[PDB]
Amino acid sequence: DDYALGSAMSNLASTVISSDVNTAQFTDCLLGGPLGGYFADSNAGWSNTISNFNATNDWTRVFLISDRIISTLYGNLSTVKQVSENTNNPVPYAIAQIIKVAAMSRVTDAYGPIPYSKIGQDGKITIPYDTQEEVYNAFFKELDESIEVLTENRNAALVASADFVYSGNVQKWVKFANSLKLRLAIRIANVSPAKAKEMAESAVNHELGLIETNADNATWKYFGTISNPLFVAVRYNEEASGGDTHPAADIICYMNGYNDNRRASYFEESKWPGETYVGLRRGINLSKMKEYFINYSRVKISSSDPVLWMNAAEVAFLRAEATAIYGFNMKGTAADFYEQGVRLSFEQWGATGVDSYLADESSVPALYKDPAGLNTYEKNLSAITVKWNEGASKEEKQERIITQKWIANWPLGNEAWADYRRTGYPKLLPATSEGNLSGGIVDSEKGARRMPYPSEEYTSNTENVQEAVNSYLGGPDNMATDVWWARK
Amino acid sequence: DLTPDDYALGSAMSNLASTVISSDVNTAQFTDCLLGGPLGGYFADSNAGWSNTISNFNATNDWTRVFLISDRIISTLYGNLSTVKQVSENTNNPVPYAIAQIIKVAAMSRVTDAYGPIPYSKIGQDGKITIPYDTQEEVYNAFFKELDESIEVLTENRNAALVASADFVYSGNVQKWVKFANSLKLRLAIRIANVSPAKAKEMAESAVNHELGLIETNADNATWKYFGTISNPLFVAVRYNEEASGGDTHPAADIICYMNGYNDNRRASYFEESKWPGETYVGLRRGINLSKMKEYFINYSRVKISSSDPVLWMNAAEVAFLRAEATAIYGFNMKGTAADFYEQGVRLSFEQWGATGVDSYLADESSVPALYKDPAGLNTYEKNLSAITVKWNEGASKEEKQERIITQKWIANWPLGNEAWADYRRTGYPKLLPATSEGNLSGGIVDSEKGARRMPYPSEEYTSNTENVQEAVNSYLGGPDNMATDVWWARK
Ligand SMILES: [Zn+2]
Ligand SMILES: [Zn+2]
Ligand SMILES: [Zn+2]
Ligand SMILES: [Zn+2]
Ligand SMILES: [Zn+2]
Ligand SMILES: [Zn+2]
Repeated sequence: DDYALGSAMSNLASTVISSDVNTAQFTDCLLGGPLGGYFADSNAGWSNTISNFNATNDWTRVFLISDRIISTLYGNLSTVKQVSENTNNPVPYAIAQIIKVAAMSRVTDAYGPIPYSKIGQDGKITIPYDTQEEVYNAFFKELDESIEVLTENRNAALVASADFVYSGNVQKWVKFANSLKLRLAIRIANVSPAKAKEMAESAVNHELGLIETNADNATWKYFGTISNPLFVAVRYNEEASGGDTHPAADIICYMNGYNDNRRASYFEESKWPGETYVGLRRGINLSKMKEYFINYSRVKISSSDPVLWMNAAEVAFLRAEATAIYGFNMKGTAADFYEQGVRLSFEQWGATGVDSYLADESSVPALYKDPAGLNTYEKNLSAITVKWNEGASKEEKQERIITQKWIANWPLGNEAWADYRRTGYPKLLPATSEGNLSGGIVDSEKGARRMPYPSEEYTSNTENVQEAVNSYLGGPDNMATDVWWARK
Repeated sequence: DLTPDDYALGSAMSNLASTVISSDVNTAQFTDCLLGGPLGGYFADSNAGWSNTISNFNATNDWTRVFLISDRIISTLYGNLSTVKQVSENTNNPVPYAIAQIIKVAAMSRVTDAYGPIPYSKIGQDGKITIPYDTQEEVYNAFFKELDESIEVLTENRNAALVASADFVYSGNVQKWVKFANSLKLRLAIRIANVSPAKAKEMAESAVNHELGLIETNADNATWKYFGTISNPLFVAVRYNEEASGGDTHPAADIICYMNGYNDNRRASYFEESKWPGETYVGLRRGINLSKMKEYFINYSRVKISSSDPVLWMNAAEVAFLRAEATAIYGFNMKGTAADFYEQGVRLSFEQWGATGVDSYLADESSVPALYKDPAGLNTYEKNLSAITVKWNEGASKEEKQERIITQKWIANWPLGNEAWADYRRTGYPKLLPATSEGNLSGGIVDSEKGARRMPYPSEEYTSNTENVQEAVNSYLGGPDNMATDVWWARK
């Protein structure tokens, strides 16, 4: 029962989704959530937001600049490394490296090229950037090292107090490492198919497997005495608006159309007459909605809830896409993996009626008729249905997999955003004409493709950030330019 | 445009399927109601008029010979294999024969598992067994070779299909057939894991490495969906003489004792309620004095079954439990963990039968199998059954882990008596009740605590194939031709 390792491990865990409310608000409530189609901003006082594409630097820089992310990560990695090397015990540092990848994947996925390999002990980013490809190559190398070490020490354990993800269970850490490896492999499957295949198939071939049961979901079980940060953030200003962040129209439209029994687990009911679940539209004129925010459905969440990093459902949907779209050898069939993912999701949230849900070949995502009468979407959403069809086209299979993966990944907005950019699925609603404050830079139908680099970097690391933009980014440093694995 | 081989194929494929568990009521009664069921701990005989049975260990030859002698099994199998082979070879389409060979292994594994050494490799086109026997080891080696051929061919042709009418197991879905072949390969690998560990490892690990995987979902369970117009044969057999006895076969005390003790929500799917006051589920004891029970059979719980039900060959739950044992007991590389596989098997089973409350069930570390207090007051078991509990314990001993896996696999394999019987003989689990003193009519040959270890060879073979069956007994069996001698994979 050591404070120093314990404190370090928790610090590392916090660099994924921070326990600091305002940091988590920025990374996941105001950025990930809306860009991934789960959340919608709901504070009339915000004249500049990420969702409206006119965000100021203090909103966009957080992943790359916040002390609670990179500086904290590398400072604490160094501590755990010392402990491992000075107690001749490689387990703690191997687990720390897995958390490193979980944290920094979100960072590169937000900006594209980033400092990574050249970040020294001190955690400073005043050094040359890596290409996003080099970053991903290092991720794979790092995960493989951790997997090898932990598998050699599969019967070892961390103390429970040093691990509120898995209570020091080394085998679950290996499963998460293989699972994360599969996520990142599929991430690069369009741009780097041979590498993706090798990493995807390697993950599934490992003797300890992936996250296959909800009992092994990667969630940070840190809260109860300390409040869940997402809880506090989305509940801010509750009395006036119902909350600073509401569930998005998109997710609720899909789930309403499918009569999805998971809705009761995701959302609180709206105050709009006749409509149990109503989401708030993203990329809208916020000032006009001041008086109406409070009527929409809200995020169902408790101050003691764990924070999700990755679930068993996603792993099934990854294997489904790996086989069906990319032709990788996943030791199974797409039809099985798709249904297993949906079943795992229903079970995760305690919803019943999955059989009828999986048999539904006629229900489609619902229209968005705005009960406030301000942001009604005049067109139809996708006609993609639930029931697996083996004879369907590749495009339909991919839309089917990603749509269900997306629903099942509530509320992992950053992951949903990455999948939306890689695949184009699910078919998210566009920003409105008034809500797109990009001055023409952002296409309302495509949304934000990345965050711009921090102004701090142009000031203090000028030559290096300019190299990244001129040599690695393949476009201007704005929200319209796609990242490497998303380039079409 | 339809040709003779289109028609020949449909009839042939259904014929082959019927050689696993027959659609003929009396054949199925013998193979699975009177033999498999009781010996596996699922079923119990319940006809006061039967003075000679397999469960009492004094069965006559007409009961014991059926697997090896019945025309509805071997003769039908090899006759129809020959037909499908011709179709494949003369239409340049290897899919039908590859599927047929999988069914062959499903059918004949039950036969060798019943007797030990059997005729196999030397059975010619005509389906006659008047030839030299194979050792059980040679039979299993051939099974693996045959499954591997089928898997290779079907995987090369994974997007091909049989017509639906030629396949009431999988409706011609080639990939499901591969999954069943890999699954059957894993079953047979684990079967031989005590006696042939190196071979078992190779076959088990090979099965799970295959690109199309195993049976993982209940939608892909191997069941023969042949009934509805034709009555399920198990339904008819267990319901025989219903008005007097409630049925010729009742659920066994063993299975109900375990499930009652665990408050198992699958009971409502397995059994009909008893007529005994205060006891919803009560099983009938196996290996008892039947004449004394004449007036009481009707009060026990019954097999819950319908005339249109498919007949089960293998389910997704078993595959999970096989992988659980492969990793935990035998140290094979199953690309996962025993804890996961055990829970997945139990979840698949609950889902298969529409039962809820699996989370609470899997969290139960205190409930134990119940005692057997016979409400008739004749065959009460005075001792305690095993104290094995449900909840997975990673720190438990190997022996406890194996008992835990096999016990849940066994419950989940209702009513695959022949498979349960094989697992009981290989592992000693679950801890089945012994025959009673009065119920053991073996004249001392069968140990009441161990039960029947095999069927004796047919008398027909001593008459018409004397030299060959004598060779099997003297050279291959390693013991006398009776119910006490263990088969090769069960030898300690
Ligand atoms: Zn470079
Ligand atoms: Zn399937
Ligand atoms: Zn034809
Ligand atoms: Zn005959
Ligand atoms: Zn699996
Ligand atoms: Zn697990």
